Amino acid sequence: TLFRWPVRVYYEDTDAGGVVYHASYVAFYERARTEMLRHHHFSQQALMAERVAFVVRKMTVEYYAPARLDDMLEIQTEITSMRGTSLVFTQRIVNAENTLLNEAEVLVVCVDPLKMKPRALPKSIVAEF
Amino acid sequence: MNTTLFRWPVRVYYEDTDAGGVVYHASYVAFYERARTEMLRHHHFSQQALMAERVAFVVRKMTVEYYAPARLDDMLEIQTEITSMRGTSLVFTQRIVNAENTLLNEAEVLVVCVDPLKMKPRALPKSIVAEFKQ
Amino acid sequence: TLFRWPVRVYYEDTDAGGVVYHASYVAFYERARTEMLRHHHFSQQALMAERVAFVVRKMTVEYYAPARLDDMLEIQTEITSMRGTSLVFTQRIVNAENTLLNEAEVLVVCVDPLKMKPRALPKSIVAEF
Amino acid sequence: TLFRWPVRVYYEDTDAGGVVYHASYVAFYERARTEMLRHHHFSQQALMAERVAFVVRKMTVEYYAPARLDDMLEIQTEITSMRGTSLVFTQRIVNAENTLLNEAEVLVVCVDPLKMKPRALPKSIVAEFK
Ligand SMILES: CC(C)(COP(=O)(O)OP(=O)(O)OC[C@H]1O[C@@H](n2cnc3c(N)ncnc32)[C@H](O)[C@@H]1OP(=O)(O)O)[C@@H](O)C(=O)NCCC(=O)NCCS
Ligand SMILES: CC(C)(COP(=O)(O)OP(=O)(O)OC[C@H]1O[C@@H](n2cnc3c(N)ncnc32)[C@H](O)[C@@H]1OP(=O)(O)O)[C@@H](O)C(=O)NCCC(=O)NCCS
Repeated sequence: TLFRWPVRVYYEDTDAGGVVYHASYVAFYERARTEMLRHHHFSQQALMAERVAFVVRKMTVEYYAPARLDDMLEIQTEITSMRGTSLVFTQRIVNAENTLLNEAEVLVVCVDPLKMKPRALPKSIVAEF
Repeated sequence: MNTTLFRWPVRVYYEDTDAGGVVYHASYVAFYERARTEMLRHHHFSQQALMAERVAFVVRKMTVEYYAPARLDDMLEIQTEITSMRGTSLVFTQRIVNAENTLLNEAEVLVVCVDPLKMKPRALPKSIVAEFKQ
Repeated sequence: TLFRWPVRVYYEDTDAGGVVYHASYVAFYERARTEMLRHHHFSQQALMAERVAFVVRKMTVEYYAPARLDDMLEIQTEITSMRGTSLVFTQRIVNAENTLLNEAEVLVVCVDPLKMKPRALPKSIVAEF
Repeated sequence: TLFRWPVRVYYEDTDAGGVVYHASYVAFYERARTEMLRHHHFSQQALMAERVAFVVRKMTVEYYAPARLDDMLEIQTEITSMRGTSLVFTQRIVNAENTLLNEAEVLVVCVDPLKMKPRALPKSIVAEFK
């Protein structure tokens, strides 16, 4: 199921190349994942107060086309695969003209911070997705 | 393909950390960018200068594999090789190790040479090809 | 007239202390100024074609209380001063409980982005302010 | 005593205007303070042993001239004042030609990471600096 999250491009996100810095896309993707979780009632640091957190294990990003200042982007997020301790988010970004700017596949592993050891996924999250 | 490994040190500062107590995963991406830039600089090329010559380098595809976390005040070494080279693009193989030489993570980066103000692929400058010819 | 802009704290804005990095606040302030100008139909990628920009000349931030991950903040922004070439933004950040986290006074100069020289303010900006 | 710290400008620090994003300077200044303390063996490790953290109370930055991609800058840092639970950093940034790009005055409060209330400056710190 698809979750959509709007993102405005600000000066902070751009570089001297006249486009969005390639790492800023990575941050945009994280917000989208965060907001999708929130859409299913989750708060990631009150959730780390119960010592459960999410870390990125692997990420593959393809940049097809650039975003620019004040572009209103849409980040699209899906959970495509689920295992015992990890999640696979399939994500993509489009602009106002529905041009496909880029897309990412993010392997996220459920850990808990003070150990950051792979912990089994919370039972509630399994029920949701 | 000039195989020689280029090494670049990076100190982890507060700005690179998150509430999790480790380095933010996008900061690794910037660290990789810095090392590629320094590798180019070591071979006598400035991207600021190349910009006005209508030459820029943009990331087309990037794969990052996070094995182990970096923390505040760690002194890291970014390692950078060019493994593939084509007309308008080339492939970087990079990885990050800490002081104990623990492999923190590694990346493969596809960089494309473009004309920044029209954002279309262009042949790598001959002098850059010359430096990484072999 | 006061202008309000909501901002969500994400992982990207936090540091190892578990609170928002103080430079992230600076970025938040910039967003609000941009959105404030936008609200008066003053977009800045549109005007860079027009070779006109707003660069920060002086910024003073005073910090009182911290913000944490997933906090929904509010940036309050008002223009308090104006001269032929410059203008002053008075800004502050509060949290959901209306606690004052910090405040900033930002001096901004209108310049040409080519040689970066001080130009006089567009008579339309001084009009709607 | 003046402490110098080099900082290279990268793409990450720049914006679409072709110059360094004004917030990137704030981070540069912190690195320099961090490195200044490190020079006197006051590493984060040393601070945690004192259970001491440093937070910014007030900061005034003055932007005079822009830095650009590939500029090698120098951050110049000095402690100009020290009081009970705080101390004032005076910082400047110059380029390779020693042109003054911008400067900052940073009031830093000595806090306690438990809680972050004012804590008296460590004896070693007040003795290390004058
Ligand atoms: C690098 C770049 C110029 C390569 O141009 P290219 O020769 O068209 O390369 P590709 O064909 O492999 O691009 C893949 C697809 O994106 C399309 N594309 C390229 N530039 C585009 C643009 N400006 N707008 C919309 N689509 C674009 C391509 O047509 C292609 O379509 P298809 O595979 O579905 O048929 C282009 O992909 C690009 O601008 N990527 C974004 C770079 C970036 O911003 N990186 C982050 C900052 S470093
Ligand atoms: C996510 C993580 C807990 C995976 O758990 P895992 O049990 O090690 O599972 P994996 O099989 O994927 O391990 C991958 C490799 O990383 C190594 N590794 C994991 N944690 C390590 C550590 N703390 N120190 C050194 N190596 C470590 C593993 O040994 C493994 O290498 P190997 O083939 O020699 O065994 C761990 O790899 C990790 O912490 N990665 C970094 C996460 C991160 O910092 N992301 C950025 C912030 S979100």
